[PDB]
Amino acid sequence: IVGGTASVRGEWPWQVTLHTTSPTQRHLCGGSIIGNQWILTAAHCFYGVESPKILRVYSGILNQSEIKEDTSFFGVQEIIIHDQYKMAESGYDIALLKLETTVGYGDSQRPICLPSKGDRNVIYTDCWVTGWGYRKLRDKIQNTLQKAKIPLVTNEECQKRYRGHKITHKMICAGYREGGKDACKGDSGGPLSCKHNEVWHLVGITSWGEGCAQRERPGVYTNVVEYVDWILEKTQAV
Ligand SMILES: COC(=O)Nc1ccc2c(c1)NC(=O)[C@H](C)CCC[C@H](N1CCC(c3c(F)ccc(Cl)c3F)=CC1=O)c1cc-2ccn1
Repeated sequence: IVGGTASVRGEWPWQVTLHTTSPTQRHLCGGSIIGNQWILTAAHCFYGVESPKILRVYSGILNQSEIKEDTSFFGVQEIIIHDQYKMAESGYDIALLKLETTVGYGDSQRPICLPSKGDRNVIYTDCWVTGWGYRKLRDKIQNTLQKAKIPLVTNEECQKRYRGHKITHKMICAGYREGGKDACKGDSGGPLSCKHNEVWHLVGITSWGEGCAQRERPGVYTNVVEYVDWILEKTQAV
């Protein structure tokens, strides 16, 4: 996260850190708890991931230093990537991780509500992007989970900012015209969480942008409300 500040423990209890153990263990991407065996994240996170066996999901983490060999984690049973996904810039950048065991909810780890299909017309004015990503173009994964408040940008304005791309209604953009605050490397797959009527909703999934926090280059997020039926199809299968 560029231009953010340290989060307080328990502030974003749906936020997870997804680690890979191959070739060595490291943070790969962010993700959000949406159900007791389900993590919602970005499809592009899994480029070259040949098996869910190399993955570890850590919940209730503020600092990456809380993670050692003896730290508990959730194994991944299945990686579900949207069938239309080709690359982040073309959309459908969404994936589900089915966990091997159930998450016990508490004050350190609990799910975030998905947006309502009836709330496609609501205007979110209190949106935040979180993660352990870079704070600048050439940096490293941060120890402390960072947060930054960012305004949503209309599809029309985001399209003007990305001349050679097609910004679809399955994408949602966020950023300041002057830049300064944005997601960066290591934040992808994490949430864009918006508070509406005292309830937090998972509005976006950190997906891509041209560089980080540049003037007139908003962050591009998977527009979660457009995938609510896809999520339910995969998580509520008979
Ligand atoms: C010590 O352990 C490490 O060092 N780990 C480490 C280090 C670096 C990386 C990664 C892990 N993970 C990856 O490689 C995976 C496979 C994801 C690949 C894409 C990812 N991006 C690109 C787009 C993006 C973005 C933006 F820039 C602006 C705005 C918005 Cl909305 C965005 F979504 C954010 C972002 O996280 C990214 C992560 C890394 C390296 C390069 N890119």
